Amino acid sequence: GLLDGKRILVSGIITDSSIAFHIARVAQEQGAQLVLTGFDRLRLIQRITDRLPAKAPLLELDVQNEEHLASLAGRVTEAIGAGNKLDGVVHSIGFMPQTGMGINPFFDAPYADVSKGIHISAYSYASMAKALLPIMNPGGSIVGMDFDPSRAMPAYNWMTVAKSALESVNRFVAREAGKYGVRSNLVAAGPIRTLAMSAIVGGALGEEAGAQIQLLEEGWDQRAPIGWNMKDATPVAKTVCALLSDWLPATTGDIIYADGGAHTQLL
Amino acid sequence: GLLDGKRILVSGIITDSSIAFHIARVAQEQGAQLVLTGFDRLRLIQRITDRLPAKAPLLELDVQNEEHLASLAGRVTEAIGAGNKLDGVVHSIGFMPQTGMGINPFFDAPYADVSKGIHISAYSYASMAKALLPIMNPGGSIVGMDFDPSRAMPAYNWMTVAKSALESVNRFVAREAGKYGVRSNLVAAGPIRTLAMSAIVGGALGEEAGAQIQLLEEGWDQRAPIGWNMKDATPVAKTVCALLSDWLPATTGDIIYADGGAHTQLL
Amino acid sequence: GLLDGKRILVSGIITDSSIAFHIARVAQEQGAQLVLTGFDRLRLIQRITDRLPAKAPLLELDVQNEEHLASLAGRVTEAIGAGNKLDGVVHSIGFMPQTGMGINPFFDAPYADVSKGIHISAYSYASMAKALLPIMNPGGSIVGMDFDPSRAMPAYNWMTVAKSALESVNRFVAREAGKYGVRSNLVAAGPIRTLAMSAIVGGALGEEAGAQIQLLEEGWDQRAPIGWNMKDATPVAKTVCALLSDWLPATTGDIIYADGGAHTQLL
Amino acid sequence: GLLDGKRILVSGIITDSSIAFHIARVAQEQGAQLVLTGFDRLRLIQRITDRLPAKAPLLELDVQNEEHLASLAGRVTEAIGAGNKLDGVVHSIGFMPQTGMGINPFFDAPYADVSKGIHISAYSYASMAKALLPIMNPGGSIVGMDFDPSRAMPAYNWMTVAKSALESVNRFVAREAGKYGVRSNLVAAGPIRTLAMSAIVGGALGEEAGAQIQLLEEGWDQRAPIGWNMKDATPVAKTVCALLSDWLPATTGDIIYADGGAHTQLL
Ligand SMILES: NC(=O)c1ccc[n+]([C@@H]2O[C@H](COP(=O)([O-])OP(=O)(O)OC[C@H]3O[C@@H](n4cnc5c(N)ncnc54)[C@H](O)[C@@H]3O)[C@@H](O)[C@H]2O)c1
Ligand SMILES: NC(=O)c1ccc[n+]([C@@H]2O[C@H](COP(=O)([O-])OP(=O)(O)OC[C@H]3O[C@@H](n4cnc5c(N)ncnc54)[C@H](O)[C@@H]3O)[C@@H](O)[C@H]2O)c1
Ligand SMILES: NC(=O)c1ccc[n+]([C@@H]2O[C@H](COP(=O)([O-])OP(=O)(O)OC[C@H]3O[C@@H](n4cnc5c(N)ncnc54)[C@H](O)[C@@H]3O)[C@@H](O)[C@H]2O)c1
Ligand SMILES: NC(=O)c1ccc[n+]([C@@H]2O[C@H](COP(=O)([O-])OP(=O)(O)OC[C@H]3O[C@@H](n4cnc5c(N)ncnc54)[C@H](O)[C@@H]3O)[C@@H](O)[C@H]2O)c1
Ligand SMILES: O=C(O)/C=C/c1cccc(C(F)(F)F)c1
Ligand SMILES: O=C(O)/C=C/c1cccc(C(F)(F)F)c1
Ligand SMILES: O=C(O)/C=C/c1cccc(C(F)(F)F)c1
Ligand SMILES: O=C(O)/C=C/c1cccc(C(F)(F)F)c1
Repeated sequence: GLLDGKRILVSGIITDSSIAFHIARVAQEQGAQLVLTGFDRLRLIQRITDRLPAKAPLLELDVQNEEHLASLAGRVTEAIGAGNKLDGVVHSIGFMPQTGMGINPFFDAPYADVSKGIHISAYSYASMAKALLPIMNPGGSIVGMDFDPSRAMPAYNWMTVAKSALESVNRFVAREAGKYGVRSNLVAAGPIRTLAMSAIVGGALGEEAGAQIQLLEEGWDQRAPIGWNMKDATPVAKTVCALLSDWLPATTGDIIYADGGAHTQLL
Repeated sequence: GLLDGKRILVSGIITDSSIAFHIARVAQEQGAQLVLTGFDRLRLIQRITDRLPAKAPLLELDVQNEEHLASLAGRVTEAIGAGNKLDGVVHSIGFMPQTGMGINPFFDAPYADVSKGIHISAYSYASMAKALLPIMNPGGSIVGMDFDPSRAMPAYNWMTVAKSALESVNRFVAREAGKYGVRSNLVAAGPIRTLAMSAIVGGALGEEAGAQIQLLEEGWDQRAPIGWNMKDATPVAKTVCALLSDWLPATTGDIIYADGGAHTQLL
Repeated sequence: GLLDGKRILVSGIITDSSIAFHIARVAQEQGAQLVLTGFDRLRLIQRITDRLPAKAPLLELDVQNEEHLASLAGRVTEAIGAGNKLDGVVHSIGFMPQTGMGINPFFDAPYADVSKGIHISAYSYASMAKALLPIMNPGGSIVGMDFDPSRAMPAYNWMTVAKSALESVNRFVAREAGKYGVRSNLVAAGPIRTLAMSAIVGGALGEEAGAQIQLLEEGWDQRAPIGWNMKDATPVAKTVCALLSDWLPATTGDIIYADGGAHTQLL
Repeated sequence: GLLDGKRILVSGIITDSSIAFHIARVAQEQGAQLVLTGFDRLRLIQRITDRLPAKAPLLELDVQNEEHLASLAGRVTEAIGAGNKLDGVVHSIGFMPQTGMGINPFFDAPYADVSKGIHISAYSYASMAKALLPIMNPGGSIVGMDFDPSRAMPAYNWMTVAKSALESVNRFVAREAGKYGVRSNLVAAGPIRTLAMSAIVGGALGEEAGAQIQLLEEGWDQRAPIGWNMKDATPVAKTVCALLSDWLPATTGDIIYADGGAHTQLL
């Protein structure tokens, strides 16, 4: 297995369509021993993760809760055993209030809403690294999930801004992680039909935002030289596992694009 | 004059070494009629701006104050006269609490501090555009001040993250401003010895942060094919005036580098 | 005038739809004294440039002719008078054999054809700088024409590769030009309906290449927050004049996008 | 093994310090069956590759020889057996005449020399893809070697321009390769002390070019958050193997940086 013997923490599972669910599945298929973290609905998350190939301890983590973060390392060590450390950390956490996405005009999002989204989607990447680097082995790897924000797009709005901040945060986390012999990188995925994404395309945030997202998705498969299947998160999961392995040992502070090549093509 | 007849709002003057002071001076030398905005110390700012070549009305603007923003357009129209609109807006506003810069470790900045810095340094670019676009003429231009955040650097820390967010915000403001026939762009300046910057180099945020900033400044002049004079903000001011003029009419959502060419060179 | 008193060489006029024709027109409107260079059809070019607002000497320059380049500085000094130097140089030269563009497959262009296109479109930017920098004044400016090659696109094919090379060449020319106090920059224009471009859209290089170019053009105006008029080269000409002026004095080795903002937007 | 059962062609071995030698070693350690290609000194190359963990057929390939390219697919199929196809292709080929590198001024390289370097270092990536894609399996992968050319640097000179062209070529090769279900990507390596590189640092291309290269190398390890060992090509080889594997299945037209993270950091 690509990850045989590695101990890896995976955040961000909420449904069976979560990108993190497929990261966890593939990592377990490749021999990794997982610790999972979940937010708010731990009963639901436990029922979801019961469908993974192997059992994994589930710990509560609200990345806005300073007490959850202060205790996280101790709770992880309790789960994997004293004297054992983590080899991998997966950040698959994102949120932006609906005022900062959708048909609500970009100018109408209040800063309280934007700040909450930047807290959860960008600052928390630094928060998790701060908490977990002291229990990470040399040669370890931290990976977060990104959506290419280098150009503006309709509807994504403030979530795009949060991803631009996350990319900048990743470059500073790499500086800190390097002192531990640990890499830090993001995977910029193409669009994936999660429950939330399908709801938006169905009009949950207004009709025009739904129409814009659908047009965005269609251009992606058209641009990608190898195509793009928004219903299949497995290529994204494999790319995360690649970064968690020892096979990209000189890459850090960086972004790997698991997007079909779409960002390399204009039309 | 390059800006003859144009009515331009300039934020961000606090001392005579403020980049915005030199923007205002050059704009007035080029025939623009200015409205100035200042934060908190309006008595001091008035005394400072008395040294500009021409008198200009000064309005109070704390970009974190929703009431200041809601009234800003009316106060500007009162200053320039009913029936007159703005042709230009200059955002020269930035702040990050010292916990997010300097020798305080990157991981030790609390999110309340980071959020305040992102509010003032990035979100407020959208806030000012929201307030002023309804009183801007077609062909108008909004310009904000940037510091290239595409790579991490020592000490800048969370302020770098805020600039990454600002660049993303600028691309969305351009979408909105375009409906008004208005351009939105940033000027990414090289380092300029403002009062705050000189204090940091003198050790105000710790000795190692001061040493890192000084090394950063020295490499800049070395890399710049035409050199870089951190004691001279006039080239930055002229570049802002270029974007405020009619001579870059097909550039928007973009970044112009007034940095000596340093960002185009590795060594 | 923006360029009053400046002596500026402009290459690349071949028809009245040439981007360089509009650069020359606007520069003369702004008070510049021009020297023109033309390739192969000097009788035709003279008849074309007779329609410019002011007379200008026309010199023959085939950038593949080492003898033309070796004599160019002397012929320019003879035209503007001994003791006078150039303040500006405009490179508006590009060519790629049809085997390297159009419906002919990317893999089918022979290297002899590609090499000729890279010679004319990229290496010659260095060739002209080598020839003219010794007769350029401090504070001078060299500008070349670019088409954003950061992503692949249909039909442009090897010409895209040549533009990627040109952008790299520009960064090295800036290093050399800086020793003379001269800036070097490119303007990346949106698509402009020159005679050659209209012929391609009409099917001169095959129907599918024509269809691809037309779709490329349409997406450009759609993406540009301020729109894009491919029939109007005047915004591109003004941006070149901006770089030729003294109003971007700290920008070199760089690229200014005169494209409506289209490259800052995904959809 | 990461590459068990895969049939992979590796070009570019000339000494035991060649990056391609270490690519081949690691690929064989990971179970790949190799076909090697060599240029000009096949007796020497055979003696060198005798030290690889497994025997591999060696075929002559001068990428400037149209007859070598026209026959290459048939010679590969003869080596791996009829009915078998390649799963991987490694382009590790580069050359620029000394007039285009070193202390010889950038402006003094004749175009004949530059054109030869661009032929070997950039066009040949398309040439090899044209030759080998018809005998490549779906899910296959083409990888070429890159050195980040996004900023100019001393001494690299025209070789930097060639790498900028190669990056553009890679994006078009991905378009073609996608029709075969094949990915195309580059690995941008940090500096590696090959025989040629050590000779340049020793002054083979002039003293100042040697001094500039040494300073470039030292800044690299300083910038890299995980450090950079120019004497160890193994991290670069592993990254190439990662791209040759099935673990980056949604990445194409792209660049993976195996450089210690140095390109993500300013100082
Ligand atoms: N779906 C896409 O198209 C796409 C593309 C690229 C990147 N991404 C990114 O991938 C990440 C995962 O998102 P997803 O698509 O799988 O959707 P998701 O809804 O399945 O996952 C979001 C996760 O964030 C977690 N979360 C929210 N608030 C939290 C908090 N306070 N503390 C801890 N966790 C919290 C959710 O509980 C949930 O598990 C996100 O960063 C997302 O931006 C998604
Ligand atoms: N000095 C440099 O080296 C440099 C380089 C590039 C960009 N910049 C940017 O240029 C901008 C101007 O900074 P400066 O260098 O001239 O320093 P400065 O201190 O002179 O200007 C900062 C300005 O921000 C204003 N400000 C702070 N909080 C505010 C608030 N709540 N509301 C309104 N205004 C507020 C200050 O009052 C002050 O006028 C900043 O965005 C800065 O990041 C500076
Ligand atoms: N038209 C567009 O859409 C567009 C967009 C961006 C950039 N550009 C660039 O702008 C430049 C000008 O092109 P244009 O669009 O105006 O088309 P054009 O055909 O009008 O200009 C091309 C010029 O190149 C010159 N030229 C060709 N071979 C030459 C040689 N051996 N020596 C000297 N000159 C030679 C032609 O004679 C001609 O004057 C080109 O670099 C082009 O790539 C064009
Ligand atoms: N050494 C570094 O620091 C470094 C860094 C990044 C990338 N690279 C790239 O890695 C690649 C491999 O270079 P290297 O460092 O290992 O040096 P090298 O000298 O070992 O390899 C160069 C190879 O190019 C081959 N070659 C030259 N002309 C050829 C031709 N006409 N046909 C076929 N092959 C030809 C040589 O025979 C030789 O095998 C190059 O593309 C190089 O630019 C090197
Ligand atoms: O980060 C996230 O959770 C969302 C990612 C995403 C998914 C589908 C479409 C888009 C769009 F905005 F590009 F349309 C974005
Ligand atoms: O945005 C600001 O106000 C500060 C900009 C700045 C000034 C001098 C040095 C640096 C450094 F961080 F690069 F060193 C940054
Ligand atoms: O450089 C040139 O002369 C051509 C530029 C150009 C003009 C119109 C369309 C396109 C396209 F390839 F994007 F379609 C390119
Ligand atoms: O591509 C190549 O073969 C050379 C790559 C290389 C190796 C060492 C140093 C440098 C420098 F130019 F950055 F110094 C480049």
